[PDB]
Amino acid sequence: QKFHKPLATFSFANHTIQIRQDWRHLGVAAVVWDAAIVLSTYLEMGAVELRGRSAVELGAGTGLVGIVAALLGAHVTITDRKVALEFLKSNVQANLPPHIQTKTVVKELTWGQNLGSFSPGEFDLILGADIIYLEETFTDLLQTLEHLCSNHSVILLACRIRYERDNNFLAMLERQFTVRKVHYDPEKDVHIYEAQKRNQKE
Ligand SMILES: Nc1ncnc2c1ncn2[C@@H]1O[C@H](CSCC[C@H](N)C(=O)O)[C@@H](O)[C@H]1O
Repeated sequence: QKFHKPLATFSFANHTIQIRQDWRHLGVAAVVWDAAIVLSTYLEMGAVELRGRSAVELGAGTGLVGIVAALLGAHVTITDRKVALEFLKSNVQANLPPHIQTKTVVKELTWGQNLGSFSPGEFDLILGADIIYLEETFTDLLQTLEHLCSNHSVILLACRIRYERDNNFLAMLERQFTVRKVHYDPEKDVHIYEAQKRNQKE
């Protein structure tokens, strides 16, 4: 029902964020999911180092998490697939001051595709809010995390565990990475997992 609203408004990092929404004509990438609100709240509370830190957001959708992380001092590469790009670029540009904008990159990253255009030790922080849902690209997503996550890098995945497939991806993630519960929101039923490369000796 919140999805039907043409505009979703939030207060994060001493700023009013006005997200344009389009559930009807664009769908999933054009609405703010609860996991993006929960992850953005967690980033604000202080357990994560953000100031001057290199960050990438995967499947940003509207871009809330990436916007909040940028406003909190990170150098964020806010990404999604080609079809979501235009709408993502519009919410980012209209919600960031120009001094934050120069430290922000809005570009495409389709999971497991053109991974070579990204440096394996480029990002210290990897973000994803409610991006676990499409079984057909689970391998694509794991190959992206494995390509981007250096030994120092931390992954923060905010999830709504809906079906068996969700636990399956988390088991796939656990094979190569340490996966630890760092936050749980009962009313929104969202868990934030932190992931790190397990065998750092390679
Ligand atoms: N193969 C793929 N490559 C990149 N992004 C993908 C993808 N498959 C799905 N996504 C993206 O994953 C997102 C799930 S919607 C979640 C949007 C946002 N983080 C929020 O929580 O509000 C969508 O934006 C969708 O475009």
